[PDB]
Amino acid sequence: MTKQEKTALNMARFIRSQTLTLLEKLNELDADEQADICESLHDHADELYRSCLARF
Amino acid sequence: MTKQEKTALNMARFIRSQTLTLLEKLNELDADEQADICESLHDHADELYRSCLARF
Repeated sequence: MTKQEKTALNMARFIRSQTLTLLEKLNELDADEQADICESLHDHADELYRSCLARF
Repeated sequence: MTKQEKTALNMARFIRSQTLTLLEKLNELDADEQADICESLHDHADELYRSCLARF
């Protein structure tokens, strides 16, 4: 991979981790609708990360 | 807002910014399918941030 692709892959992995950290924060606050949105977000983040891994 | 809600709101805003930064990285690499996924991701991130703002 190039250095620019490595950066992009690391960023997608970071976002994917961050959305799981926020999901647990929103579960601690019992913010139901926001946690449902956030779970979908983390799944969408994982889909991007895996797409980057396959391409790069 | 409580301090825990402020943290959660700041995290949602951070993710929303991060997905726009990655979108521009993926456009620079001409990674078409990944940028399309990432655009949708940033829209989904904005939807979570706005949902948090309205609740908190």
